[PDB]
Amino acid sequence: KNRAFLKWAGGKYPLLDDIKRHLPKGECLVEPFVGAGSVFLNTDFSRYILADINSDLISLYNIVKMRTDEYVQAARELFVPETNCAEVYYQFREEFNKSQDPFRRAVLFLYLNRYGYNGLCRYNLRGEFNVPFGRYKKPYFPEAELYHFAEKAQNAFFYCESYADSMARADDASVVYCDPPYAPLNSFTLEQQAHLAEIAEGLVERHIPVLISNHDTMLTREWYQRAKLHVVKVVDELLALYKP
Amino acid sequence: KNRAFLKWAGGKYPLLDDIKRHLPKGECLVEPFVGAGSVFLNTDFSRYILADINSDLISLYNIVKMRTDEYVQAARELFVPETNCAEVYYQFREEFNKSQDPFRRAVLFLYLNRYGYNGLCRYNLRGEFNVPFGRYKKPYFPEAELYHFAEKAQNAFFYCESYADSMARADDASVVYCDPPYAPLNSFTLEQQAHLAEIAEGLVERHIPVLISNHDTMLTREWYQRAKLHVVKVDELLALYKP
Amino acid sequence: KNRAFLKWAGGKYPLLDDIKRHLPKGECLVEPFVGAGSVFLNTDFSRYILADINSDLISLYNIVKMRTDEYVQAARELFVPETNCAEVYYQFREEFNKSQDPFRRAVLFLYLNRYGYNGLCRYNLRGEFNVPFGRYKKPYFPEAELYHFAEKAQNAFFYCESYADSMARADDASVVYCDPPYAPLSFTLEQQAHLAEIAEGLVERHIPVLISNHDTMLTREWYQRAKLHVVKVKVDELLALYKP
Ligand SMILES: Nc1ncnc2c1ncn2[C@@H]1O[C@H](CSCC[C@H](N)C(=O)O)[C@@H](O)[C@H]1O
Ligand SMILES: Nc1ncnc2c1ncn2[C@@H]1O[C@H](CSCC[C@H](N)C(=O)O)[C@@H](O)[C@H]1O
Ligand SMILES: Nc1ncnc2c1ncn2[C@@H]1O[C@H](CSCC[C@H](N)C(=O)O)[C@@H](O)[C@H]1O
Repeated sequence: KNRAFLKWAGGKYPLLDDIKRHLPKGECLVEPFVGAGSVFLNTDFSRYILADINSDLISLYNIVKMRTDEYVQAARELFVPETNCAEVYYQFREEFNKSQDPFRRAVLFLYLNRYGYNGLCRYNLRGEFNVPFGRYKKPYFPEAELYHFAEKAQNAFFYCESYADSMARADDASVVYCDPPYAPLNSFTLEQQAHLAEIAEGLVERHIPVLISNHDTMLTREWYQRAKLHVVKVVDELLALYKP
Repeated sequence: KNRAFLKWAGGKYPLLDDIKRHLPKGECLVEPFVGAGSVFLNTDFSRYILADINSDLISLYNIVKMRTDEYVQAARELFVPETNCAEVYYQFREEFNKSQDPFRRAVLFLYLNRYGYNGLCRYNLRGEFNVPFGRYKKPYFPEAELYHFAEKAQNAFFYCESYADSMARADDASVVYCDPPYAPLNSFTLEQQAHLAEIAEGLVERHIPVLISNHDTMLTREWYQRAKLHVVKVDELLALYKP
Repeated sequence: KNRAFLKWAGGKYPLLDDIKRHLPKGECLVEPFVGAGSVFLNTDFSRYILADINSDLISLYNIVKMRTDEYVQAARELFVPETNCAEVYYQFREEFNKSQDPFRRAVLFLYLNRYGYNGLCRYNLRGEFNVPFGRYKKPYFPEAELYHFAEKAQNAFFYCESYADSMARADDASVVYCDPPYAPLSFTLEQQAHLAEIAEGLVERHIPVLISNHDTMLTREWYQRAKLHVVKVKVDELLALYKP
């Protein structure tokens, strides 16, 4: 099994097997909430459409696709012992928030993800990345995974848009996997969660298959009441499959 | 220990021994929050006055008291195995929300109680019953429990009304047992939690005993400060107002 | 190892070994958030400035310091078995709340602190003390501890004032220890950050400061200019040293 090069909350690595079991075949996989890309990186679709609301993420991805070697050589130079400290971290974090260059931004982004508190990605109300230092053993520079993602990106387009736009690019030959921010037990609202299910209803009536993952709750069974439901163990994870 | 025909969040099943230990005796038991009825179903008072804000609940109870066999027969049909899928569950939920007939509504309500997610009873802002499909393997039709509930209902009056009005019907022959929605750690507010205690204080002075049951917290010991308190095993508390 | 005569939420008795290890040396110790006084009672500074927002508390401490025998004598009357019941508890609480007499108030206040639900000190919107009866076995009367407190108070001033005013009293020969009300898992987030900003001002004038709090994202954020140490035992605690 291939690992993602970012640490990402909701990273769906711990349950590929369950997803792969239930995820139908097609020519093209559309992921409206790509995040770290673990589904993408452990399937064999002919092509991929991959999207996210997070503009820094998509921009990193385009860079990794188109400037692989340039990027990896630059990003390795921050994974040295001199940098594992609060003083350097806040220095890098301020550079990132002030920089207007996409490439240097993306070099810093990977450092921020591997050196900051729990690999979180967060922003204050001014749009500034605002995760503090994570105080870590020795962070792993993920070279192998970066090369694996670049190689694999040659069959993908990445877009920065909301789930309703990227789900509209799906067609007769596509499959759609949705992994939205989890339901509760700013950000992503209950209206959108219900909207997501509705869009999925539209796609299955057009013979496009859709699979959604989420927690198992009263609200998730309400929204996905038209899918086939599968419960999965670890609270409980739900998989909702709309097969035409 | 006799069981309730309804699954009901709350439900005093594992507290029964302690409640009965402290619950004084008399002609008549008033329960302003009857819910599923476990205290009713497990005591031997000569008479009961039973009340709840929930009018689907109370209307069901009046039907089970007045038209028992008719009710059992029509409810049992909803439990054949053809009804145990999502399409049917949603169709029945919709049928229930559109119906204006109390008797049909009471039949459908038992289905939804026993087929819906965790046995919840919840309504959206438009007033529609909104609990989703529970996907249980084989729900139990509670036929013995229904007949038991109806035999006992013959000495009971049921009212759909808020706690102050049901608590006013108590007299010197009554005992009053309160099982309000739990204190925390359009729902039932803190103003209402304190109002309940204050109504109790009034009753114990007219010589009518009251037992109230709740979580054990800083706020509940404050509200119930003028009662004898018993702790029980989050902890439970029983507030007893003895004349 | 000396105990505080008051039961006090977030009392620092369990954490003393960690605090002494990290707490620098000097002539004076300023506590902006003294509460029950554990650090005061278990250190050896030549003098002390001790402050809190709670005016019942500071008033009490001036009375224990200045009228010791008379206080211990009268407080003692209240710890008999006739007083360990609800009816009397509620009667005293009302007396406390109605009283205009600092001495009598200080006397009821210890009784309330020890017969009260969890040793809490809380007030309603009307400013009345509102903790209910705590149904305890038999409460310890804190005799020896009172005397230790008064003896040790001879080298202390007490002020009822907010943390920014007490911290302004520190000088070159001072060391500051802050134990603010805890961060989340009433003292506002803006106040939390202000405290760290004042600590930065102080370190810059060559005055050490040490802060105690939960280990969380926010505390790491606020204390980002301090050498951090993580303490074990329940959610995990942080100690933030600002050294010259
Ligand atoms: N309205 C929206 N439209 C598209 N993406 C959104 C969105 N709101 C939040 N997101 C994104 O949805 C993602 C959810 S986390 C998904 C993780 C992914 N399955 C993996 O394997 O790593 C986040 O990246 C977040 O940025
Ligand atoms: N204002 C009110 N007056 C009378 N009954 C009420 C009421 N509010 C709620 N109820 C009813 O009180 C009952 C609660 S029964 C269970 C109580 C339990 N301690 C818990 O919180 O889970 C239900 O029947 C509910 O419908
Ligand atoms: N704005 C403020 N300024 C100073 N003190 C404050 C404050 N707000 C709250 N406090 C106080 O800060 C205290 C935190 S508890 C401190 C406990 C103490 N370290 C011990 O060993 O017992 C509380 O007593 C509370 O009254």
